[PDB]
Amino acid sequence: MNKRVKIVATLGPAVEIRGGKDVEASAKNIAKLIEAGANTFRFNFSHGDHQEQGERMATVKLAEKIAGKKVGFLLDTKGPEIYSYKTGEKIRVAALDIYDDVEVGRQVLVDDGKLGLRVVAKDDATREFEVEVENDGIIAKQKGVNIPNTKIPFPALAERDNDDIRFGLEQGINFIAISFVRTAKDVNEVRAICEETGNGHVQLFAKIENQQGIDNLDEIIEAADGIMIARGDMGIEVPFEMVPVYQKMIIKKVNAAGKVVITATNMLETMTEKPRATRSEVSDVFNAVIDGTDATMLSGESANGKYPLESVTTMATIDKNAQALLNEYGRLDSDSFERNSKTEVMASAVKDATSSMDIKLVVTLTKTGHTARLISKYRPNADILALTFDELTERGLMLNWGVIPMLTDAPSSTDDMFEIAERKAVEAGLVESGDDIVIVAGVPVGEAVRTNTMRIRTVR
Amino acid sequence: MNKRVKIVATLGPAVEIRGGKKFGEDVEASAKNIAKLIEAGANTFRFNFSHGDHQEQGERMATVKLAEKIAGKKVGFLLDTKGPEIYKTGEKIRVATDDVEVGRQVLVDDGKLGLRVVAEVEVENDQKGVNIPNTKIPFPALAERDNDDIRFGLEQGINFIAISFVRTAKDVNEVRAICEETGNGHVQLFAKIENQQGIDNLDEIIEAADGIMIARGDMGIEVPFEMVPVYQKMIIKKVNAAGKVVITATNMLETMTEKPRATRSEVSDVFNAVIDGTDATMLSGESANGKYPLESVTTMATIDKNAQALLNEYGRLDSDSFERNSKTEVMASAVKDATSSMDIKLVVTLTKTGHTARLISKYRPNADILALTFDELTERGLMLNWGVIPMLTDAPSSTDDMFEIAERKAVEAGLVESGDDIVIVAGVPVGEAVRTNTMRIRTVR
Amino acid sequence: MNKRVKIVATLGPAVEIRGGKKFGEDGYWGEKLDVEASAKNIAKLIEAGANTFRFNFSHGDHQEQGERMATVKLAEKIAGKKVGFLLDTKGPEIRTLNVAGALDIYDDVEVGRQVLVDDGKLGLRVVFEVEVENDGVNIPNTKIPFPALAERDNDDIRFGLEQGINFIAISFVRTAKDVNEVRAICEETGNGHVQLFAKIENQQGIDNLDEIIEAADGIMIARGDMGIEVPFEMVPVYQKMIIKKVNAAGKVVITATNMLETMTEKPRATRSEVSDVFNAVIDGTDATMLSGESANGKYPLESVTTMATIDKNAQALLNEYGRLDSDSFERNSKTEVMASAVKDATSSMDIKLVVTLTKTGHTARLISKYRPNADILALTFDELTERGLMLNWGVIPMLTDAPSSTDDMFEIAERKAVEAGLVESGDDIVIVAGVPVGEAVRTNTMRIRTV
Amino acid sequence: MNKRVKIVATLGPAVEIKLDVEASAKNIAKLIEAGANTFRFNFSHGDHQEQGERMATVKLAEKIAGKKVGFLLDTKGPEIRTKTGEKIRVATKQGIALNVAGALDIYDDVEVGRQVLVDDGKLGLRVVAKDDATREFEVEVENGVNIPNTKIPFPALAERDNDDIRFGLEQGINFIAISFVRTAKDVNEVRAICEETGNGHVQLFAKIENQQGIDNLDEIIEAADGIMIARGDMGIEVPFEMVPVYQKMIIKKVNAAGKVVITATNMLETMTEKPRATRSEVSDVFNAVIDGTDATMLSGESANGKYPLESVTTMATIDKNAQALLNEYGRLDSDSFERNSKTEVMASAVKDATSSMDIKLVVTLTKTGHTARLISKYRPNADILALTFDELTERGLMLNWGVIPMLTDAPSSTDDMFEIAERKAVEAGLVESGDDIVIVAGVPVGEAVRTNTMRIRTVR
Ligand SMILES: O=P(O)(O)OC[C@H]1O[C@](O)(COP(=O)(O)O)[C@@H](O)[C@@H]1O
Ligand SMILES: O=P(O)(O)OC[C@H]1O[C@](O)(COP(=O)(O)O)[C@@H](O)[C@@H]1O
Ligand SMILES: O=P(O)(O)OC[C@H]1O[C@](O)(COP(=O)(O)O)[C@@H](O)[C@@H]1O
Ligand SMILES: O=P(O)(O)OC[C@H]1O[C@](O)(COP(=O)(O)O)[C@@H](O)[C@@H]1O
Repeated sequence: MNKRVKIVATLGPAVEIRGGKDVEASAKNIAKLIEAGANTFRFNFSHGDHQEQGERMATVKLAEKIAGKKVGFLLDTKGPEIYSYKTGEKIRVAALDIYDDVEVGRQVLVDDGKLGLRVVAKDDATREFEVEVENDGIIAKQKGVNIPNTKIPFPALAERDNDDIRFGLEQGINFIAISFVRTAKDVNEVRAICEETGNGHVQLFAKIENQQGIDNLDEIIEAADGIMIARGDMGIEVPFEMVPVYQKMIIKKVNAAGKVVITATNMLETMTEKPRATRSEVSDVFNAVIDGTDATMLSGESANGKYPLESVTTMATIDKNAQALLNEYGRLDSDSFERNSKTEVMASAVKDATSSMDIKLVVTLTKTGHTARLISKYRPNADILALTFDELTERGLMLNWGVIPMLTDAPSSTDDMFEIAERKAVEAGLVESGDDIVIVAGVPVGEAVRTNTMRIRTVR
Repeated sequence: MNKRVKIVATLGPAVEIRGGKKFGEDVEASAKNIAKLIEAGANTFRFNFSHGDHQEQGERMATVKLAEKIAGKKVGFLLDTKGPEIYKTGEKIRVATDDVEVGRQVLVDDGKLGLRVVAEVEVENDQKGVNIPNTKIPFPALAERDNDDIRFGLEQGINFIAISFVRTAKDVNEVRAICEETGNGHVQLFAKIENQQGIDNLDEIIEAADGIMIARGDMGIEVPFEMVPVYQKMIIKKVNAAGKVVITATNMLETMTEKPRATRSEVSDVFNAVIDGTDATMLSGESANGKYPLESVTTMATIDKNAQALLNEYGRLDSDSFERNSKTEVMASAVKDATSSMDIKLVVTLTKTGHTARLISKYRPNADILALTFDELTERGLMLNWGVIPMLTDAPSSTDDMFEIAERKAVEAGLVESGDDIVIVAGVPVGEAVRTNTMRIRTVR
Repeated sequence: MNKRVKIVATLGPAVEIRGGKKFGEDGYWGEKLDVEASAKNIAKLIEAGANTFRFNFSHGDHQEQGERMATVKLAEKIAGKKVGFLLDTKGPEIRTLNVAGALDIYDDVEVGRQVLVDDGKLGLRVVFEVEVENDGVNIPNTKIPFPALAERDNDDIRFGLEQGINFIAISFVRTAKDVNEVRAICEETGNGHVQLFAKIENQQGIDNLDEIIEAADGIMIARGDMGIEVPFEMVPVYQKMIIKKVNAAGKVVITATNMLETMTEKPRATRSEVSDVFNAVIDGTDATMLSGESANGKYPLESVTTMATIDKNAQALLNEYGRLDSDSFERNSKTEVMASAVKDATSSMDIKLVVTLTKTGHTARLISKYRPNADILALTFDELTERGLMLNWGVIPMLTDAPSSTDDMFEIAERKAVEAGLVESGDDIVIVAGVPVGEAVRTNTMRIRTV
Repeated sequence: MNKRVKIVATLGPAVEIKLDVEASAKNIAKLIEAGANTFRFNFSHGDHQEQGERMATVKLAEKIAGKKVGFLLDTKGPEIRTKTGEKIRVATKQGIALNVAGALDIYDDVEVGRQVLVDDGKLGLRVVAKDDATREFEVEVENGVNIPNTKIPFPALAERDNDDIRFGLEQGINFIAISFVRTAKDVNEVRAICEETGNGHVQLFAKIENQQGIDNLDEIIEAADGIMIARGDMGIEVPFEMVPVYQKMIIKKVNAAGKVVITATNMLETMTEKPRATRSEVSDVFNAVIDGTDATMLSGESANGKYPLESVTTMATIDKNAQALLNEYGRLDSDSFERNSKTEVMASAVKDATSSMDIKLVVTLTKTGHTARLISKYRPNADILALTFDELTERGLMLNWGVIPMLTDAPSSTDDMFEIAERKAVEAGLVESGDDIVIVAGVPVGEAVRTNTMRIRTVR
C-alpha cells in the first residue's frame, strides 16, 4: 500500500551527527527519512552557506545509494528580506530606501507578525515613518519585518538569489522554490538562468507569500511549473483567516493547470520540540490531502527539531490514510476539466478504467514525464508507475501525486512495451499474480509521436 | 450522417409485384423494390409466420437475398413465430372450453368486444383471435406449429427469431434448445412481451433472451392500454442495462398504411421511442401490406435520424450508473469516456463474435460504431444493435497492423476522411489475446 | 385522483342532437337543434374531464357559434361544474388560390420556395411557374404580409367577447404584433380579463418564440400546420422546447392536433396516440387538446374519457420521468418564493391539497408553475378569474365570498376544501394567503394545517 | 455581521484578578464582547467552592457586557492514574499499581496484546503475558493511563461524578459534557439526575473520548443532546490518523440527528504561551466550520494561557470567515434529510426562502426552542433570532448554529406575534427598514400544537 501524497522534507543539522553528537553516519540517518516516506529534500539557502549546502548535497547522494531509492533535490531561495513596548507608544523606524513605497495607514510587522506599528504620519526629515504601537511586544535583533499590501520595488531577481540558484544548478538540483513571487517576471528570470546554463529540466515552484502574488496567481501559475503555498509569510502578509480559503483555491487552480502544488509551513510544528503532534496539526495535513495537495512539507520539524525521523513517519501515516478517503470526501473534480489534448483524453480514459474496476497500478512509458503528469492530474484511484529513460526526468517526477518514477532502457522498435511494463512493475513488487494493471504507451515506438494506446493486462 | 437507430421492416405483399400488377390491382420486380427499402434505411426484414404458408416465406427470403445484391448492402433476416393463439351491452351468453377465475374478461376480435365471465359471460360494450388478460394458461413453452416453422426458418438462413407471447424463461430456452441442436447457436432470440405474465417475468426473460420485442398490439389489450407507455420506458431501460437489444414495434407510422403522410402523434411516437433508448423501431402493416411502403421506411429513417441528434440533451439511458461486470465492459466504458472528452467520428472494434461491439453499443457513445468482423453470420447478427455498422473483413494475420486495417476499412466505408480522430479497440496480439484489451486513439491520414 | 392536466375539447355537430338524430344519420342537417338534449351530451364531456370548450371559428357561422356557446352555458348547470370558453380564430389562410384579405402574395414569394397543397401532401417548387415533386395551401419559410390582424378575425373576436369568452387562441402568430392587436380589442371592450394563446404554426412564429410568449398569456402548440410549415421531424423538438419555455414564463401551454385521431372513426386509439398524449404530459404541458376527435367524430365522449385516463396515469409518473425542473428557476418575486416554499413542503410530506386565497389568480399561476405534487384549490372572488384559471396545471378554481378583515381565511380554506369533497379529516393541506386582509400587499403567509 | 458558529470558552485562573471577583468580572465581560457564547467549568481542576464563585463572577460579567451566555460543566468522568525492551510489570491489584476510578479489578478485561499508555499516551507498554494466578500484568516497554480498545466497566455513574452534577444543578447551569461516554447508559444515569433535581431543561453532551463511544455513536446520539468531540483523549484511544475521519463523520451524524456538536482540543493551542496562532491551528478551526460543527472550543487557551481574550477574538475571526464559505465548500447537505415532523417540514421551507431570496433574518417564536433547533439543523443562509419566554431555554439555545437567543414576554391570543417579531429584531439591531425577514410561529397562540405558519415581511 503506497503513499501517493509526496513529502518534501527540509534538511538541516538535526540529522547531521557531528563527531558522535561526519558523512557516512548522517547519510545513513537521512537515508532513514527516505525509507520513512520523504520524496524530496529541501535545502533552504536562507539558513546556510554554499560550503554548508554543497556538502549537505553530496551527503544525500550518499543516502540515496544507502537506501536504494532516489529523491528530488529542491533549492529554496532566500529572496526579499527586511525592548518591550505597550500600546500607543508613538515611535519611528529608519539595501533599498522603501521610504516613498510605504504609505500612511500601512502596518509594519515584526517577528512572525507579532507586533503592529500602524504608520500614522509621513515624517520626511530623516526619511522616517511616524508610526505607533497597537499591542504590547518585543523587537529582537534581526527578526522578519513585513509591510503588507505594499508594492516595494524589490528586484524581479535579487543577485544574492541569482548566485544561490547558480550554485545549486551546478551541484545538481531538480526544483527551485522561488521565495516572494509577486509577478510572472519573478519566475521568468529564474527560468532564463535554467535555460542559459543548460538546465531546462529544472522545475520552478513559485512561493506565494503576499497579496501581489495572490492577485497574480493565474499569470504566475502559467509561468511556473508548480506553486509552493508558503503559509508563514502569507499568514502575516494577508489576513490569517484567508490562507485556508487561498489554499483550497490554489490547490484547485494548480491541479486544473496540470502542475504540482506543495502545502507548506507549520504542518507538524509542535514535533520540532515534543515527540507528538497536536490534533490541530493532524487535522491540517489531513485536510491538505482532501483539498487535493500534490505534496506536504516539513520545515522546522525536519531541519532543526529533536524528532526528524518522527515527523516524516507521522506525515507519511496521516498522508497514507487521508488518501483512502479522497473518493468519498475529495475536493478535486477531474470530471469538470476540458481535455485539451489527445494525451489528456487518454489520461481521462485511464481514470475511467480505475473507476470501473480494481486496477492495482497504472504504468506509463514516458520520455519526458508528460503523460505521467497528466494521469497524475486526474488523480486515479491506483498508483502510477512512470517508466522513464533518463535520471533527470525520473527525479523530475518525484513530487507528482501518485507517481513512482523508475529508470529503464528506452525501448527499441521490437520489444513488447507491455511485457516490459509488467516486468518492471513486478521487479518493483507493486503487483503480484492476477493483479490487473492499466499500461499506456505510444506504439509502435517509431511512428507514435504521443501516448496513444491503453491496455488492460492481468499479471502472469 | 448515419442512422444509429435501426429499422425492422415487416415484409409482405405491398412490395411484391405479381405479373406486372401491384398489390390491390415476379421476384426480379419485387427485388428492385426491396432494394429501395434497404437504401431507405431498413436494417432488417421481418417475416411474420403468423400470416403465410411455408411455400410463401421460402420464396420471399429468396427475393431479399437478390435485393442485397442489387442494393450493395446486407440486412438481417427475422422470423416472427405465431406461437400461442385462440351483441350489445348486456346480452347474457355462454362459451365452452381451470385457469380462468370467475371474474376474468374474455375479448373477441382484437380486444374490442368485452365478455366479463360471471359463472357464463355478459357483453360489456357493443375463427377470431381471443385474449384473456391476467391468466397463466399453459400454452406449450414450445408449441408444434412453431417448432416446425423455426426449423423451416433456420433451414433457409435467418439471423433472428422473435418468439411471440413469451411469459417465462422456459419459452425462450426451448427455442434456444432448437438453435444449438441444429448448430445455429449464432441465431439471436427476441422475446416478444405481450401480456402481464411476460411483464411479471421480464427479468428472467431478459436473462434468457438476446433482446425484447416490445409488442404493443397484444400488450395494449392484455395490460391496460394507458400503461404501455410506462412499460415501454422501463423495458427499454432494463434491456439496455442488460447489454441487449430492444425493438419498439407495431402502430408506429400506422396511418401511413393508407395515406402518404404520418400523423403528428405517429411522428411523436417514433421520436420518443428513440429518446427512451430503443435500439430499433419497427414497421409492421405499414410496410407489409400498405400503399406507401418505401415512404414509411424513409419517414421513420428521417425521424430516427433527427431524434438521435438530441440523445445528449433529452436522452433517458444513463451509462454512468451501469456496473462494469467484465474487462471488456470497462474498456467499452473507457471508449464512451474518449468520445465525451473530444470530437470522435467513429468507433472501430475488431470483433470475432460481436461481443465488444455490443458492450460499446450498450454505452451509447456519441459516434457511430464500425464493427469489423470475419463471418457473414456475426455480421448480420449485429444489424439491430444501436449505432453498429457491420462490415465484413479478412481475419487479420499475425503480422497485419489491425489499427491500420481499422483505418483502411473505415476510409473504404466512407465513414471518415483525413483529419478525423477515431477510437479503435482490439484484442492484441491477435489470437493470443483472450478479449479486447487495447484502446488506440488514431488520427486518420 | 383529480386529473391535474387540463383538457381542451373542441365542440361541434358530433355531440349535437337535431330531432332525436345523432350526427351523420341521414337527414340530420336543416333540423331543430334539441338544445336541452345536446346540453346533457355536452354535460357528460364536462364530467369526463373536459375543462374548457374550443369553438373553432373556421368551421362555423357566427349564429351557430353563438348558439353552441348558449348550449354550453346550460351544460354547466346540468354538470354543476363550470368550464372556460375558447375562441379559435380563422387566421391568415390560402386555399385552392383563395387568400384571406384577397392579398396579392406575388412580390414576396421568392424562387426556390415551396408550395404545399391539402394538408401538405403535394409539393410545387417555384422555378408562378412551379414543378410538381410527387404524386389548404401552405408556403413555408415566407413572410407573406398578412395583416397583423385581418378583419374577419376582428369581427370573430368581437362577436365572441360579446357572448362572453375567457380565452382566445390566435391562429398563425408570427410576431408579438399579432398578439398585442388582439390584446387591444380585449382591453378596449372591457374584456381585459380575457387570455390570449398564440398558436405557433410556422418558421417566423418559432423564430420569434421568446417575444411571443412575452406578449401572450401562453402558447397553443398547433402541431398540425406547424408540421406542414416546418420539417415534420422537428415538431417534437419544438414541442419540448416550447413547453419548457412557456413554463419558465409561468404561462399555460396547450398541446394540440392528431392526439387521439384514430378515435374520430374507430372506437379505440392506436399505441402511438396513447404514446403521444403520455409524452405531452411528461414533457410538461398544462393542457391536452382534442379537435376532430370531439367535434365531428363518432365517439366524442369516449375520446374525452380516454384522454383523461392517459393524463391521470401520466401525471403519477412526472416525479420520475418528468422533464420540467422547478429547481433552476429564478424566484423573481416574493409570491414566487412562496410558490417555491409550497412546492418544497409538498416534497417533504404527503400533501393532499394546496389552497390559495387569490384575488387575481397570480398565486394560483405561480404555484402551478412549480408543479407541486398535490392538487391546487384556487379560491377566487369572481367567475371571470375563476374561469380564467381553468387550463392551468393542477388548478381547481372555486368561487367564494371575498374574505373580510375579521375572518380566518385558513378556516374558510379548510371549509371550502371539505365542501368540494377534496379533503377528509387527518389530511394535511398547505394554505397560502396575504394576511391580514386589506393590509397585506401580496401573498405573504403559508400555513400547514390538519383537516 | 454576526457570528453563527458558537464558541465554548474554558474559564480558569487566566482572566481572574485572594481571588477578587468584580475585577475578574470585567475580563470575562469582554470575552463575551469578543464572541464567547458558553463558559465551560471543567470540574476536575478545582473544588466545589472556587468553581462556585466563578459562576457568580460571570453573571455580573453578563450584566456589564450587556449579553447573557451559557454555563457548561465537564465531568471529571472515569480515569486511570498511576526505554525500549525493559520487561517491567504493572498490577491489577488495588490499594497497592493503578489508581482505577472508584477502584476496580481491571484484570479479566485487558487481554494480552493490548497496550497500556502511561503519561498522555506518551509511553507504550505492550502487554505480553498474564499472571492468571497473581492477577498482575507482564509488559515490555515500547517507545494518566489510557488502555485502548477494551471494555473496562468504568462506573456508569460514579458518585464522584454524581456529586458535582448536583452542585452545578443547584448553582444554575445549562449543559453537562459527560466524559468517556461509551454507551447510551452513560447519559441516562446523568439525565436521571437532571429530571430528579427538577432540571430536565439541562442538555447533555456525550464526550466521545474512546473507541466503545465510536462503535456506539448512533445509540449515544439518540440518548444525548449533543456530542463534544474530545480529540484530546480520542487521539490516544484511536489511531491518531483517524480522528479527522471520525470528526467529519461525527458532525454529519450529529447534525442529521438535529443535535449540537462541539469541536474541542488543541484548536488554538500555541495561543497559550505565544500571541499568534500556527497556520495548522487556524486551518483546523476553519475546517471544523466547513465540516458543519455547531461550536468550537478553547480549553487552556482561555483557562490558563497568556492571551485568553485574544484566543477568543481570533477563534471569532476564523469562525466568521469560514461561515461565509459554507454555501460553497460546506460538507453538510440538508437536501437528503427525511422530514419526519410537521415542524421539520416548516424548517425546510424556511431554508428554501433563504436560497430563493436575500433573507437578512429568520425569526422563530418558540417556547421549547424546538423550532429554532429544526431551523438551525437546515443551516439557512441567515442568522436565527429565537424568541423564547424564559432564561431557562434562552440559555440552552446558545450552542446551536446561527441562533441568537432573545427573551421577551409570552404573547397573548389577541396579538400578531409577527409585529413583535419585527419589533425585537429592530431593537436588537439586526435589521433596518427594507430588510426581508422570515417569521415562523404557531398561530393562533393558545390553540395550535406545533409551529404552524411562515410569513415573509419587509422591515417597516
Ligand atoms: O497529447 P499532447 O498534449 O499533444 O502531448 C504530446 C507531446 O508529449 C509527448 O508525447 C511526450 O510525451 P511523454 O513524455 O509522456 O512520452 C511529445 O512527443 C508530444 O509532442
Ligand atoms: O471480457 P468479457 O466480457 O469477460 O468477455 C470476453 C469474451 O468475449 C470475447 O472477447 C469475444 O469478444 P469479441 O467477439 O467481441 O472479440 C472472447 O474472446 C472472450 O471469451
Ligand atoms: O409577489 P409579486 O409577483 O410581486 O405579486 C404581487 C401582486 O400579486 C397580487 O397579490 C395578486 O395576487 P393574488 O391575485 O394571488 O391575490 C397583487 O396584489 C400584487 O400586486
Ligand atoms: O416536532 P413536531 O412533531 O412538530 O412537534 C412539535 C413539538 O414542538 C412544540 O411545538 C414546541 O415548539 P416550539 O419550538 O414553539 O417550542 C411542541 O408543541 C410539540 O411537541
